[PDB]
Amino acid sequence: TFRKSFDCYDFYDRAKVGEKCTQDDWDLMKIPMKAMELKQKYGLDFKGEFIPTDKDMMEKLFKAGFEMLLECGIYCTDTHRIVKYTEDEIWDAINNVQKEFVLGTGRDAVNVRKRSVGDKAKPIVQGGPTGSPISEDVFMPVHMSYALEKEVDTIVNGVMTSVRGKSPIPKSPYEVLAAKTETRLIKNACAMAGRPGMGVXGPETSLSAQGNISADCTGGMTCTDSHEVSQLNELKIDLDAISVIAHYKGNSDIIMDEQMPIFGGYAGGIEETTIVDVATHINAVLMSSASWHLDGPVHIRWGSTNTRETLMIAGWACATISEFTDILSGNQYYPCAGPCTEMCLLEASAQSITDTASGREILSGVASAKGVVTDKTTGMEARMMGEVARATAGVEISEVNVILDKLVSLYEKNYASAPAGKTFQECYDVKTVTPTEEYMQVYDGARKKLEDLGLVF
Amino acid sequence: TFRKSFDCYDFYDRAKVGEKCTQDDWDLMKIPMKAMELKQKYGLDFKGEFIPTDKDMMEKLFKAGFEMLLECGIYCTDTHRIVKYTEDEIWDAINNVQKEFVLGTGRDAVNVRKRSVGDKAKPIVQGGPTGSPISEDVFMPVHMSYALEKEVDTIVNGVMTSVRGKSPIPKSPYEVLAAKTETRLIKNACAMAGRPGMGVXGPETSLSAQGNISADCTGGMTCTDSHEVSQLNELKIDLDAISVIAHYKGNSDIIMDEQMPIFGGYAGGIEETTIVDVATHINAVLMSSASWHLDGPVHIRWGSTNTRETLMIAGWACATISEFTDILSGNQYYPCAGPCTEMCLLEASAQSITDTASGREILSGVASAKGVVTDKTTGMEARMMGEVARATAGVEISEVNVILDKLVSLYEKNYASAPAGKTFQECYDVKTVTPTEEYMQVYDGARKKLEDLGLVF
Amino acid sequence: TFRKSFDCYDFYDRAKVGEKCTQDDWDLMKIPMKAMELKQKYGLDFKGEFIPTDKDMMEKLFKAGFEMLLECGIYCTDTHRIVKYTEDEIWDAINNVQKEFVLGTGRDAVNVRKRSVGDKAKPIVQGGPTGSPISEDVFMPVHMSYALEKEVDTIVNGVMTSVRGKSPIPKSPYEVLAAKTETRLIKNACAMAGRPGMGVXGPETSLSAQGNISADCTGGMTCTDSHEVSQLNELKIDLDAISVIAHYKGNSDIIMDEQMPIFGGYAGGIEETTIVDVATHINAVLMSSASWHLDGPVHIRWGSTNTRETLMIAGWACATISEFTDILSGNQYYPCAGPCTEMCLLEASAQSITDTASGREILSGVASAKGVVTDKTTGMEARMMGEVARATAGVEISEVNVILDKLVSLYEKNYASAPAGKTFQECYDVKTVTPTEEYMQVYDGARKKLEDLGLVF
Amino acid sequence: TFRKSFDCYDFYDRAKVGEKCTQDDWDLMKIPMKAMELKQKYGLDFKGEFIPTDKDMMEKLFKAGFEMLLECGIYCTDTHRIVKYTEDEIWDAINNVQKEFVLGTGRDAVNVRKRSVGDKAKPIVQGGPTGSPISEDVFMPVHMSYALEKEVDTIVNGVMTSVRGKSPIPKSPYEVLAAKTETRLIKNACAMAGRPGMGVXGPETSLSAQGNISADCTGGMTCTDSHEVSQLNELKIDLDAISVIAHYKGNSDIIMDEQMPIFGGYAGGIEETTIVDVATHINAVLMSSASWHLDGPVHIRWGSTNTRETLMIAGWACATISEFTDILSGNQYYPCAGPCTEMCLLEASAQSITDTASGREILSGVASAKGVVTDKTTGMEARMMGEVARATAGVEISEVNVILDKLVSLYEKNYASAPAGKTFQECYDVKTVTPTEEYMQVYDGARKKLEDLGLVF
Repeated sequence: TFRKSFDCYDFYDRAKVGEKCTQDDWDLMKIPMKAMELKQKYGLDFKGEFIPTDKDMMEKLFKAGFEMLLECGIYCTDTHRIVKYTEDEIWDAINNVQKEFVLGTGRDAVNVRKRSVGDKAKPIVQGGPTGSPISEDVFMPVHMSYALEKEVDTIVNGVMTSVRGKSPIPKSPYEVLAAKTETRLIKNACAMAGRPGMGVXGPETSLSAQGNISADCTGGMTCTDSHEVSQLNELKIDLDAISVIAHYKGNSDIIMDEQMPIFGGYAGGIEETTIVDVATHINAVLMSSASWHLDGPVHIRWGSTNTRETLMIAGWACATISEFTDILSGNQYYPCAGPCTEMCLLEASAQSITDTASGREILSGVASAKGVVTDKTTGMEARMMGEVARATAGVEISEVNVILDKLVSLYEKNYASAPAGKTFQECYDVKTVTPTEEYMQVYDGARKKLEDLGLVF
Repeated sequence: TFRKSFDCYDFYDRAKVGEKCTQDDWDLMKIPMKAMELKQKYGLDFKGEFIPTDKDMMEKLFKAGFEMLLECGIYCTDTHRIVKYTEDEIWDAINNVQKEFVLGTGRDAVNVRKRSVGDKAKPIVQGGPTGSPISEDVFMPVHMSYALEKEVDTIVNGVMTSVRGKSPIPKSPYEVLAAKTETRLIKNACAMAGRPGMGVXGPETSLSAQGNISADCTGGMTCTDSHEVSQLNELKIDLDAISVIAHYKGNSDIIMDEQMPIFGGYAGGIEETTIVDVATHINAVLMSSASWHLDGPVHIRWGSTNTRETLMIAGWACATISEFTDILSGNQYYPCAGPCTEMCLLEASAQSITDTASGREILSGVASAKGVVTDKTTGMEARMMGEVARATAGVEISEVNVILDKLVSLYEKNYASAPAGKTFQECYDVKTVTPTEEYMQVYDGARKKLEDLGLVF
Repeated sequence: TFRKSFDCYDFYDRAKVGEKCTQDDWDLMKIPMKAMELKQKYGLDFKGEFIPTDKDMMEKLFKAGFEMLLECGIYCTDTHRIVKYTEDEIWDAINNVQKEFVLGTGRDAVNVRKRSVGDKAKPIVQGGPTGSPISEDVFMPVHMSYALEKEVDTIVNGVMTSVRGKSPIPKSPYEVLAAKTETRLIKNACAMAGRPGMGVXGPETSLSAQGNISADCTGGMTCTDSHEVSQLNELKIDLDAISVIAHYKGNSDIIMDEQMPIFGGYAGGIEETTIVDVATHINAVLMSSASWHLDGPVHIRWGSTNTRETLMIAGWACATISEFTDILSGNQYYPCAGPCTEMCLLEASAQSITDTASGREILSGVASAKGVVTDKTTGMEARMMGEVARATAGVEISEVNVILDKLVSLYEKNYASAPAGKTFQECYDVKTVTPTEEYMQVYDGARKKLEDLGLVF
Repeated sequence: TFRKSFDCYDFYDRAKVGEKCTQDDWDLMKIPMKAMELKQKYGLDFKGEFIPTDKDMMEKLFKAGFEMLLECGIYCTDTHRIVKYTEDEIWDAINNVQKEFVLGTGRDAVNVRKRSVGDKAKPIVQGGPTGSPISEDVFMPVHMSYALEKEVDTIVNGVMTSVRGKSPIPKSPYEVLAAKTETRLIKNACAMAGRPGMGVXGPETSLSAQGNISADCTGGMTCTDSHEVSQLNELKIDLDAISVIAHYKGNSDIIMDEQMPIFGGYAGGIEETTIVDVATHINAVLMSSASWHLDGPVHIRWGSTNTRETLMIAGWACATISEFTDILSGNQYYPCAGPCTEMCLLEASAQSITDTASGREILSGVASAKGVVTDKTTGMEARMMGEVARATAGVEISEVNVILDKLVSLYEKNYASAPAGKTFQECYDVKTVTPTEEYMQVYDGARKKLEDLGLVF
């Protein structure tokens, strides 16, 4: 049996005396070799499906992911050493995951419970800038655009480009100020939308351990909000994250561990990246004591989470995790196109269909324009994400796979020419925080195309 | 109909003017006569089963238990009088029991909901010294050994052998100090294990009404913890308990009423003691306004809760209570053997199998070495209790009865020679609060034997 | 030096092994002998003064009181043993008393700070039934009559004659219910008077340790209220009080220790009883860890606190305690006459003059009709107590002594024929909680007599 | 006038673009040159006095300290640049300092208000290990030894040598665990001593910014506790401190800025080091937004705060700060000798006399054995610190200077041979947390010598 249930403290201990290894040995050899080995040994073949319907193949994928984590371990970037788990330690973690939890408070609180593949229940809609840069002068209005949408259940924080007119440079007092201020302003925005108790997910503006740790404060982040800790790529972590985890645990905070496996990255192709994805979903409840895990497979070239390959990775990973474990999870949205464009809405829709049908409990979006363009995220994208989730819930998986193939085909040949879209200030009337007629028309056009494909709103 | 829903105040009123009766008339005549009468009148025969599969027999057991309570009433030790209920008052209590509740707070909170016989859902694991005496200098470390186990959901408090180097003598200021300190230290231990919000069950160190009433305090016991009130043997109570109940109710505290029927005691044998057990489960929601009831059938000679007879009593009582009522319940663990011994683990395992399959919502253990030897309780026993519960959940009852017969046979001939075991300090590295390799090996050996019997972990 | 600062735990320890002694040996020998000895050794002679102006005599009184406590110790009624203090332990207590504190919360909170003899500052007016029996159906209205008076700062709780129509018998669940309910109802009354945050003093209805300990609860007593612990007569205590003290300390509650020395009692006459009074003021901060001490010298025959002798005892004790220590204190009011009578108002006035001029920080009244007649206490008596305190503040002590001699002479010959007065229901319009014109006229008459004596309102 | 009131954010801004300078240029040239220049320009000469009685000389010292800060600025170790203030910015800070504040909560809270030189009021006694290393297994008992002393008002935290048996290595998860655990355990200790609401000062175990920032937590440090930020030597700071300050401000925490100028250090001698001391008291309310400032002049060779030179530095700095500003301050205790030795008590006594008479509002001690020997700190040293403060309060300054000269002469020739003393476990009965008779005898001996010098307890 195991000595003790594994935690961040054991990780630190092992990271100091583990097997020495260069990062190149890890990225260019250990990880790709094992993923390649497991794919062939288990004969993994997704056969073009977005959501699996072959339980035998799913079970092999689960075993592959488990074995990947067990045999490789986790690389610590600060110590350049590898942390290894034992089989019994991994099972202790999987066998004792958080079953459910509540986000938010008061009338605005919501229950997060497990969803199965093709579940009739709708997933939780976590809407917001999704970590995208937002100008200080419109920080509240932008977030209000999500709180004002009944489709949205919780908020995923945007990043403050400045606080008191200064950049929140990591390890500067401005980073601490931004960490506390970010959620204080967002909850104020939610209150103005008549939903003071909405839960949030962050902290996003802070990047250092000290910055993230300062986020819990009166009026700001509290235990009923999702606290983010980020895993690196692939099966890798830094010590800052380990200390942040200790802090979240010590405050009884709901913990959201996230990992964004890269298709075409160190692991390799579709099946290989999915093996890694399953492994990181498991690592979330082991290393990070996560309450839930946020996925986000991204295309090495396009940098989007809704390409045919990344949707397949997410669909298989979640369906498998949902089938063999009780791990609560979600997926994050990175469309190529910007706001107020049909492509952006269709891209997010394809992912919402995939995430909903595959069994995700939480949908966290939408970081339009790949989340790197200031102010290019609005509540309209989250509204579509939510409506599509409602439409997808309960639909037969065979039908979903057909719809996805047709939908993805509508935009997968335009990644290089994805429309830049508009900023919040351009497609919304900032003063009243309402979308322009132009955006409403674009929304209708996209919705119509989805209906023609078979979706019933 | 009834005049008003029955409560502790009505009990006091009736206890002052009820039928006068000596305790011997109650213990040596009224109770044994009625149990004997009801067993024969309803033709109760468990036929060697640990968990019943005959609903007709179960219904007769329920009727017998109901009639036992209705015809006998409850003996008040302080007034030497009998309190009688009416049929309508008993039904009002049974028809309005607490459906579910939450224990603990923050990320560490857990939901307690009803479980049926053979339920696929796992019961709540309440781990701790289980009222056993613990040395002051290791009070926190010992409890930490349970909080560090992911298998454990809530903590059941141990007893402080001293506070500030003095015995917590009943009705002395030290008892009050211990009552408040006990949970304050335990929650501090839980915080050190990264689970600040774990719920607890107590107060254990205090024995008087004034001591128990002082336990609710800042940093200590709160409404999200289970508050203990103890019934006496059999169908008996003291006025101190009645005042404690009034206090718990007045603070909106979750109330845990407990009763430990004695096999071979005043009621008689197996079926007779089970009739009493059903009667006390019902009395819990009537006299104590209980949120849930904790059982604990004990062998008059061995003083253990896992003998063949006591397991049968618990299994039948719970299966029956689960079938005909919505009363939430749990069972407490008293193995003969001490920590770091295979017998202790096997004894607790047999009870975990019985409790899980019979429908218990909460498992409260483990008071190793019969809970009377200082420091002889560790988190390892709770880990086994939890793993076995997971393995038992969902298993066919016919298979469970077969496994139990084989398992109990492995130790039921060694009660008189049960190994004393070791103290926490002997089988754990106190500084890091981790089990020794010796204990881990013992654990593996016991687990292996359970697997050979058919359990799948 | 001392081993450790003395507390209730040390008291318990010593009470179990102290010198064995019968209560008669204590009451009829040890106490009277020492008081007699110290009076003569220090040549104490108050020469008819109510408030001392001779600092030399005051210093001797302080030394006498200190020596009384040091040489006699405290008799424990439950163990029939004597607890002895060392000189260094007593000084450690006196040298570290609470300097000030806040009662109540929000806008209604008040600061309690030290007052000197003849201080210009007005003492805190704690008004209420002062432990007198109040009918359940008018419990809130009666207390509202005090909260509605701007003269009143905090409330001193009355006793519920019944709760849910039943007597709060000690050690019954009704006592617990009354302990919590008492303050919950009183604070509700204060809220109806537009002062939700008024602090209170109790618990009064409960008599047992378990009853008093149950009083701290949501909506009821909290740390910003004065928590009562009662010393016995004379230099005596029971173990119940010791456990209650441990509870108050463990909850960070403001503690009010009280003692009511009896003139003509076991100690003897005026100077003798004052020596005991000084000794019990000191014992309050030693044995009870008191935040403040409530006095209440009472006449062995008349049972009142405003006789010439009892006023002199209180005046000298407080002036002396104020001069040589920083101990915060108050005095309680027990007039012979009942409500709506001129005598009652004049009796309370004489005590308010004495308490204010002698340096009391808190005035706790008024228990009209000696506090033993149901519903015979109203806010009008507290209004007079407050107005008189304002008028007395800052007045030259020589003038105060003259006024007191004249005032006490107006009623000291009518103790045996003191008017019974009226109940709240008779001298107030219960529906609007306002005094009758009859009472207002009586009040005016009494006020006029006080003005003729020299008081300026 | 100034652009805006100066804060940590402005500091960061200026530290990035300030004048480049090596640390040697700062320590070996800029600082010593300016201190030397100002000493001569203002003709500072303390003439052997511990506490000044020459207001003209004090005013020149204040001007010197102000000019030192204005002309030199503050060196930032991370950017190797100098931050400069304007005269108007410094005055804005001095003219708007915190007037008073409350530490702790409930009955145990205490008010911190300004004290003048020779003030009759006693300073606040902050007792504890004073940052000294304490073994994990006695962490609570050791702190309880201070809470049990009525002389102690608040607690100054010790350092955990281990948490869960592991060293709290900076930037490891163990540091975060220790930061939260430290105060949680200490407040638990205070609760066991019957003072749950005692305020504390920390966090001490954590050294990194992330570690210190994690200290605010439920059950741990809160806004009513003093939050420590440390200045470097001399007129120097690191960016970690700047971020910690932003965090404390963002949580509305009471901030305690500390600086320990070194006699014989970079500034030079007595007057030179005092000029720096005044400058850092001022910098506290400017750079750190301090609520109060903790001083601690230390001897470059002896490493103690109670040498003749360091006592003079503290006395003059505080008397001057008290005379010309409303800045609240305290001093920290580092005796050469260890616990249970007469020298340790006499050393701490000399500092308590100096601090009390010079006007300090808070006394923070005692870090016996120079605070570097595990477990060598006990509540007995804090008791002496408190008793001596009481004895010193109100004494004529001329008399104090005479007493100090005689007292310091009793040990200043034995620094090299200062007795090592004993650990808590050796001079206390750990189980009951009470001093041994041996320690009590040592205490009496030291007290007797102080009385012979003129102190009246």
